[PDB]
Amino acid sequence: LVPECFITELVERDLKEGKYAKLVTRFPPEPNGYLHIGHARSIVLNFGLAQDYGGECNLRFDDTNPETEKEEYARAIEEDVRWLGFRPTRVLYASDYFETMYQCALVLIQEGKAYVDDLPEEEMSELRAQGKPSPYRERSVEENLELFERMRRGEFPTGSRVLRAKIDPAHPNFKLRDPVLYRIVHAPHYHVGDRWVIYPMYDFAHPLEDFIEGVTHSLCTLEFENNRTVYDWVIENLKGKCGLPTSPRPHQYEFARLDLSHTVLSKRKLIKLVEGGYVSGWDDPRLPTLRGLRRRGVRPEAIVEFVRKTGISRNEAQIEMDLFEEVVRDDLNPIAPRVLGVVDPLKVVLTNYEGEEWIEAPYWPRDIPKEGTRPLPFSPELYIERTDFSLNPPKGWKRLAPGQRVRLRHAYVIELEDVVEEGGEVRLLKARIVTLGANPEDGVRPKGVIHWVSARHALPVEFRLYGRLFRTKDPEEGGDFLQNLNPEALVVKRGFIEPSVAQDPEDTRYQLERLGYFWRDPVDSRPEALVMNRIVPLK
Ligand SMILES: [Cl-]
Ligand SMILES: [Cl-]
Ligand SMILES: [Cl-]
Ligand SMILES: [Cl-]
Repeated sequence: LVPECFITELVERDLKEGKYAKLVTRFPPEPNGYLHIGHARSIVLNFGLAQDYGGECNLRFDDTNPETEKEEYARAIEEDVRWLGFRPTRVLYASDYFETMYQCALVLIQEGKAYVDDLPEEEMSELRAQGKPSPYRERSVEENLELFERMRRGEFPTGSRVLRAKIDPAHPNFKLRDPVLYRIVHAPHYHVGDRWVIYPMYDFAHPLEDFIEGVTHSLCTLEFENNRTVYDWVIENLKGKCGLPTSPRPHQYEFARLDLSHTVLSKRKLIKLVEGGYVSGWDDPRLPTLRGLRRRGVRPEAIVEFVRKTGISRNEAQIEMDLFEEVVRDDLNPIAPRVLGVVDPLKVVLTNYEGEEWIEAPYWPRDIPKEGTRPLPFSPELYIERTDFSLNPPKGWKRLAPGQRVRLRHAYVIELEDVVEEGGEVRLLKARIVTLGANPEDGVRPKGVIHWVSARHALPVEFRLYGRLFRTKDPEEGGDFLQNLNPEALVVKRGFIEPSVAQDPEDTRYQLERLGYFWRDPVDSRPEALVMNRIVPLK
């Protein structure tokens, strides 16, 4: 479930040489937000690798920051992983490892390898900048334990003091100039309540949670390539202590962040969109949250395929939204039954037809190896798209117009008799059936086929037409990102659909001919007042 990549090569070489008995990976998101389509890459990579190689993968909540983290985000994270179809071997919480990380810390302090620092942020980084040592650096092992302990009791306030690793303040690598191991927050944790007041930094917690769980390959994105030298440091200096293995050890590997055109994934901006009412909420289908894509109608299978199709590499190349949209169409093609709806309704009267009939109509075209039919009703009163009639039609006009006849899909051929106007625009069409299952006798075929419904049987529907969220490929770095929003991101139209849809399961996903793929919005739709999101348009 992962194409051969630079990683798949390296896992095989390790397993085959018995460096690790099993592959163990993890997906380790912070529970402070909802997952987007980017996180899908890490999900499929890390979980697929497990099943691909009969290994294990931990769903771990890297919950080291009490300010922002909430249990509902961790509920949601698991809902979104399981929804893409992956079965965590284990669901863990880094926070449940805090006692071990703390004890590890004590060991670093004992061994003259950490120290407590009183200087505030600004001065601390201006000294790093100068490669100078904090004056507090060379404190006695004793002094450090005593103050760390006071830190733990909560005697000092938020920010006031940290523990740093003593590596080298003048070090060629800036990340190694005594990085902060522990900070102070007087704030409760959603998982571990009010127990903790010192909390570890990412660069300390991650390797340790890695190590504790016996992760073998730790896969993360290229942002953390610079964080490798500190990761190694934690493991090497703590291996064999506090119940930890002496061997084997986890090793980090970086792959390329996904970057999707006409979309943004930077949490900061996503927050602006939501709180700004640019978007309705986090599961709004305009969003590339996994929440919103589920609601939009995209099948998890489409997302996993997309991720597998784009592959895994160091190719920072931004992916084009065409591509994603095309994998969705592709995914829906063989399983979305085809029906008729109208989105811009224009009424047509037939003067030479009376009564009703019901036409047997196939859900599936010649290409699809699925048979299946439905009763489709016809009457003297219909709606068509306003967009499929014209008084002044262009050269290649394949649709209805004052001379030109047209094929109602799965039914008769019609021609314009009369146009009825009001307010300088077109209000109704009077037309004439010519042809059911047969060409026109006189041989002048209709140049094209249009969809329709009987005004006499059609159900009303609120269609939500979702476009791409931005008109520019690179809103993320383009500068004015809100001035690049697409005003057609959502177009709400009130239309009609053939009544057959009422006898379907509510998660049925349709293609409405000549419009795109659609399904009932799972939140709002009610059978007595249908609401239908467009999943993706046609090509
Ligand atoms: Cl090693
Ligand atoms: Cl009648
Ligand atoms: Cl066909
Ligand atoms: Cl037809």
